[PDB]
Amino acid sequence: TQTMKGLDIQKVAGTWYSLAMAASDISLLDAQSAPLRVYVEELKPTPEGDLEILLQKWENGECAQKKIIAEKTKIPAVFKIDALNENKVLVLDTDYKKYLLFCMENSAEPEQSLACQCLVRTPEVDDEALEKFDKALKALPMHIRLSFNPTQLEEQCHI
Repeated sequence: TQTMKGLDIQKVAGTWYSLAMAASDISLLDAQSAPLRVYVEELKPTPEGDLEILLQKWENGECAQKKIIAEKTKIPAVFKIDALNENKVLVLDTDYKKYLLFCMENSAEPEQSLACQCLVRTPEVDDEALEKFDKALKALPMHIRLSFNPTQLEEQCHI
């Protein structure tokens, strides 16, 4: 468990770039159409305190815009993106203004499906953020890690 203490979810509002992403299984992130290959654009939290995510996911030969609600929980750094409320999104760490680390995990067999990202505010490769991402990662059963250059970060689906 790495989790962000004293997370003001309101301060994560706005634009983010999926600088890097890692997952427990290669097949979760290997191809463009892989199921956890998602690209965050914006985080819109509701006054309720729930969290709306605009993302892109490569879909029917097309980068597709998607909108998703992660529902809040008693834990402020932990949300539930609705399936059977099966998938938890945990915010591991953020400074609000440069980086944010999160992971998503399957409830049923956790290590079987776990993906995490290093989000940044700008399309620049932040060495500190990626350092922080790689040390949050040391402790986890990761088998695929991807990262993106500034050009790719300004393109839909990091293409």
